Amino acid sequence: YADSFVIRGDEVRQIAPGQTGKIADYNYKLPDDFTGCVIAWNSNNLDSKV
Amino acid sequence: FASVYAWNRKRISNCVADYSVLYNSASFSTFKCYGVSPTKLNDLCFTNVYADSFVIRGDEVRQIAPGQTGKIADYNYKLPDDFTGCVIAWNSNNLDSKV
Repeated sequence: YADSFVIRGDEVRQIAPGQTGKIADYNYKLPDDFTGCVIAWNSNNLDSKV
Repeated sequence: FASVYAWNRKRISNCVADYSVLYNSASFSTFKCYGVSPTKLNDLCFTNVYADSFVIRGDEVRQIAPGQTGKIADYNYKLPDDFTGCVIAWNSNNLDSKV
């Protein structure tokens, strides 16, 4: 399974098992026994507009 | 792009320049002209246009201004006090920075 989205800078910490915040408990929730991997990278050039 | 201590310089003449495509595309963070009104650039006729290109840190864009002091202005690139023209600066984090 591959899931994709876009978040803010500080929110990459919230994408982890046993996490609390706003996105973690309202938009995307990870099971505690999750197995797999998570990849994140910057896209300020492309996804940001003046 | 070239480094600041060897800033690249080009001269352009005998050309028909469309300055609209520069002004409309607002992706440039800093768009500051000094001697002229930026919106009027498509109405004046010139010769011997000079374009200097380089890459610098984010902090030092404020040092690219007439009558400025610091470390890069007085060692690498000094502007004349009576300079006339314009300065363009925009972000290049995607390709010019590596993990």
